[PDB]
Amino acid sequence: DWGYDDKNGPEQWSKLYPIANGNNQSPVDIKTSETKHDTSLKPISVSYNPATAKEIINVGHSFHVNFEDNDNRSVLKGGPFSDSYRLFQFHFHWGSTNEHGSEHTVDGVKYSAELHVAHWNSAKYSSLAEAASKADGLAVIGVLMKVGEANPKLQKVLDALQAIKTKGKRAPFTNFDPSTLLPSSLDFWTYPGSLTHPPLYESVTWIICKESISVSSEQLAQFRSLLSNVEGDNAVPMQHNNRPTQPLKGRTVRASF
Ligand SMILES: [Zn+2]
Repeated sequence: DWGYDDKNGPEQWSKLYPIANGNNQSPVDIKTSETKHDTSLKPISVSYNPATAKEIINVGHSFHVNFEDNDNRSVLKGGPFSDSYRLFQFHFHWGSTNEHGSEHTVDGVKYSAELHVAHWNSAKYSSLAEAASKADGLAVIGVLMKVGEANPKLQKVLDALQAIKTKGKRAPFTNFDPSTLLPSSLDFWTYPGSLTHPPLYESVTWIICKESISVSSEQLAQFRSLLSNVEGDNAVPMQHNNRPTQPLKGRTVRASF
């Protein structure tokens, strides 16, 4: 028990996860004017194989689209990294309002929702398990969602939610390339942070997309419609899962433009 409500939410997490009060916590607010242009940065290059898509699962606090990672069939290369990271998942972050659900913030501004595309260093570690705790183990792309116009590339994801209504339900989810969800240009901010929920490892190199993608209120309504309870129990909706921002504490956020 760790959640997003008062008794076990983000303000309490530290009682248990002392690393909550670390020096590399995420999300952070991004101050555009204090960011630092690094000419060593490369374009990120994604290469997913839609055939790696596996399942979609309800984890109570969120939902997950999991990927087969026994190969280098779906990888991320470029940006800051000199080796390649293997794709293992995507998931979203939202809030109880359609207007305030992002984790990362830009210049004090909170977006409606956030997608995270997570990878691990296959070059260096043997599994996600090993990798998960090391300084350079994970890399996540974060895409800011802005409420507006319906985003039709999210349809295959929403139809799938029907089958994963309550906690612990899984379903097959295949032939899906997540790179369909990224913005048009892939310019980014990067900083050293961590997972945005327990275990809160500071094992993540973030990549925030300069560009946002859309979603409508009703799409968003859908996420918030899943349940956190097991089937047969009283309904408890998946209202929100976003962490407030954390002091930057000496960290530098670099830009690829
Ligand atoms: Zn996330």
